[PDB]
Amino acid sequence: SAINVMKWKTVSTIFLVVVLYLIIGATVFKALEQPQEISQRTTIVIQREKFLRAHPCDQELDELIQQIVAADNAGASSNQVSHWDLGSSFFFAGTVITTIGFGNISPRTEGGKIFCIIYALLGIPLFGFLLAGVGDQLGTIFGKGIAKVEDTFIKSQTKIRIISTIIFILFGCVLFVALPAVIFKHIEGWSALDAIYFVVITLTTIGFGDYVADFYKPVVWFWILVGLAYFAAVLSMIGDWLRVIAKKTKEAVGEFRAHAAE
Amino acid sequence: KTVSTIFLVVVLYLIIGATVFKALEQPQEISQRTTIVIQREKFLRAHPCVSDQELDELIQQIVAADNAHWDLGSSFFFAGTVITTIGFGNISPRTEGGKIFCIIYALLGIPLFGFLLAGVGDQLGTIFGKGIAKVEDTFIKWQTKIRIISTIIFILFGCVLFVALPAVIFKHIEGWSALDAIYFVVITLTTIGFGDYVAGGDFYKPVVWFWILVGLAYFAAVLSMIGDWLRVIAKKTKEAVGEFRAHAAEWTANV
Ligand SMILES: CCCCCCCCCCC
Ligand SMILES: CCCCCCCCCCC
Ligand SMILES: CCCCCCCC
Ligand SMILES: CCCCCCCC
Ligand SMILES: CCCCCCCC
Ligand SMILES: [K+]
Ligand SMILES: [K+]
Ligand SMILES: [K+]
Ligand SMILES: [K+]
Ligand SMILES: [K+]
Ligand SMILES: [K+]
Repeated sequence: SAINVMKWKTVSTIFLVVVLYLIIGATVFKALEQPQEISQRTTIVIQREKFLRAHPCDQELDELIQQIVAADNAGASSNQVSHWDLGSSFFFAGTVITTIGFGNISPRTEGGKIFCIIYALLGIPLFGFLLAGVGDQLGTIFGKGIAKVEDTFIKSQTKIRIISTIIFILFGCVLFVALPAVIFKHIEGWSALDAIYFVVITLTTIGFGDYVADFYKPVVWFWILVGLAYFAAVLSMIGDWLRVIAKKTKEAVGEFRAHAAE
Repeated sequence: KTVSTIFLVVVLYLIIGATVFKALEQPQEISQRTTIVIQREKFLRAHPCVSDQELDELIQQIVAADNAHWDLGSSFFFAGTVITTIGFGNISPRTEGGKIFCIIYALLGIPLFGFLLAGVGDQLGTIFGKGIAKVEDTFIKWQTKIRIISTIIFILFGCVLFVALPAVIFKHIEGWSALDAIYFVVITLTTIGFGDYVAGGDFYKPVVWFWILVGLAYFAAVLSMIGDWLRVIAKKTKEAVGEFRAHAAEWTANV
């Protein structure tokens, strides 16, 4: 089991890198959010006691808020709109098989949960075959257009790969990031950032849910379908970049430690 | 193409799924929402002063307080959700810089985490590789069919270690139900992560993330096996329709 140690060595080193990466990330987020956290939560204590002494008609303001936060975990106008309607249950399933899972709508029935479990364990693999085919299809659609555009530059075989990938990322980021984010900004009424924030969080299959988007809805899911293929390639390229940088900082430390002051 | 045929299958699968969910949830939806109109008027009637005009104001500000933790630890767990693409959403950035950082952090963290999980998976797959090699030879001197006893051992033990036991731990600790625990486990380790249940809602919180790390490797294999069985069944039903359509009409020749 020689290489098995040569592997465990290499997983452990990656482990500590990720732990570092998270610690670095952890520090940066709480440095960027905890100020806004306190400002928003002192201004909520202001609004509490502004509504208390302006209506002393009281432990039970609380027992309203508990019932409103109990109305949080399910979403004039005493008649509301339907979450689980003909359409939102389709989009819900779409989030389940794509592993996005925004959580804006989630099952509360015990049977719905059990169904959601079985639906995912079968839907996630099934969707993978679709996305794999959609990705393969799109990658070969590119393959034709890139083969056309490279021969017009073969005025070396090696540096034209780089112009190629830049064409790829540029176009894709126009088609799959810029344009649908603009459409969301103009429709969902988001900011220039919240749109691009939504696009990434969705197509990176993270899906927090803080932002979630009858011709509009289908184009969104189909966008998600093809965009997930796009970031699949994008994230895959970034993984290669990292391997390059990782094993070329590995040679650079081998440089230093052998030279180690001349 | 074969992609178009798969496309329509998924569409059909979603339509089937769509119908089943709204049949399972929209009843509870209305029951919960008529009993909220009851509670609204019950609080209007019963507080002549907290009148109609003093209530929606508040609810909008409370649902604006739904919009919103961030301590030494929760920001670590947040980053853990970002690189694992789980993203429960229970805590999400509100600063414009935090969002921009979250974007850059994910585009770099997601690939980085994949290498870890790939190594953790490879490591765990070879740890089983030893234990399974020892349990198969005891069934050989006793073979294409021993593969099947093997995978059943795999799924059983893994479901015990990675699903049953940590769900029980959550049920005692987070005070969940027998289902909500297993519901949480799947939704987390299938990297879906709705957020309706989160173990984060100091010995406990590290073991959870490390559990997630290794469990994600487990369902990675599980979902991968399920993909193969689908590929089998898809190809087995492809031959079966070729069976029917030729035999259908072996008969059609006879006139
Ligand atoms: C507490 C009961 C939980 C039942 C879960 C059954 C899951 C069946 C999975 C079939 C693929
Ligand atoms: C619930 C059992 C059926 C699972 C899906 C079957 C997929 C068949 C694919 C045909 C190409
Ligand atoms: C953010 C840089 C991490 C460097 C890790 C050091 C191990 C070579
Ligand atoms: C199992 C539900 C879908 C069945 C489709 C059969 C493939 C043509
Ligand atoms: C305004 C944000 C631009 C997107 C950041 C890209 C980081 C590589
Ligand atoms: K994934
Ligand atoms: K999610
Ligand atoms: K995910
Ligand atoms: K939320
Ligand atoms: K997710
Ligand atoms: K979520």
